[PDB]
Amino acid sequence: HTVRAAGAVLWRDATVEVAVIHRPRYDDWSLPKGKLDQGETEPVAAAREIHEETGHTAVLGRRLGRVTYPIPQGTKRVWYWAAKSTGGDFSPNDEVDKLVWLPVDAAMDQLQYPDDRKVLRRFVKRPVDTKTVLVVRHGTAGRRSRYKGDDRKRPLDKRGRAQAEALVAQLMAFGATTLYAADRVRCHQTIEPLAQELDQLIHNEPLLTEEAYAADHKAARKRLLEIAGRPGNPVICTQGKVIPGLIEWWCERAKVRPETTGNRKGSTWVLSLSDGELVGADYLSPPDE
Ligand SMILES: [Mg+2]
Ligand SMILES: [Mg+2]
Ligand SMILES: [Mg+2]
Repeated sequence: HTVRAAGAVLWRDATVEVAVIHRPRYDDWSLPKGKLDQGETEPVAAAREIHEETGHTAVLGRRLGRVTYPIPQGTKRVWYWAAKSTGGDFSPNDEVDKLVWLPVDAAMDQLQYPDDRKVLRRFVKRPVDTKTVLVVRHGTAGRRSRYKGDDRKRPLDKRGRAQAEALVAQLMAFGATTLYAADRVRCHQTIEPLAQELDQLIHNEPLLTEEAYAADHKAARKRLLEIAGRPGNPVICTQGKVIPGLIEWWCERAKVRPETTGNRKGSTWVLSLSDGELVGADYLSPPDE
């Protein structure tokens, strides 16, 4: 059995300070992390565990790596994110009796686990006050047909509609604010549950279908950057053949290493930007994988 968990470096502005917590169970000082509840994805687990353990609300940004260790049940895998506090206040709780805010150097000395210190070294290495473009592959939508036109009207199937529902919370954990979808029904349907949650329109993007991408790949790159440049954190739902071409191109020009890679239906690429430069590309599994 692998137990899945998520954690964060919770930070706020002064130049940045980060939260270290004390737990009486081990008398230790560590970074907030906890286990995924039923039906949760790692990003939601992180944000919930942060608010439970520290009393702060926060929006996740860049991913900061993974920690794996044995436990009596088997293995625990923990993924960490940088998380900006959006407010709140600590008070002693069941799991955590104290919390200190520390500049990074001091936090480095406070943290007793080498693995947390590694995570914190990832954190300081790149900017953390980032905006976030969220590139999503549309959910499962059955079989491809014989008819020309790339099944423009083909809808999500039952699993795909569920992936769409599951994505709402996951994408909300990155402070998603505006919505974009390639001119295919399945792409829109994948983010319509989020649109409902945010009560917002989805902007249609004919330049980001597979057809348009192959016919004019430069138009798509140029449009991806326009969207990214707009204020807010855009969600862009597109197709399998478009995603690798765009992400790989952007990672190579920015010199960004993706720690994981994939391209499954319902998966998300979290693209973190600082001053309009890509500083991160984080591949997340479909919510039901
Ligand atoms: Mg906890
Ligand atoms: Mg915990
Ligand atoms: Mg917990």
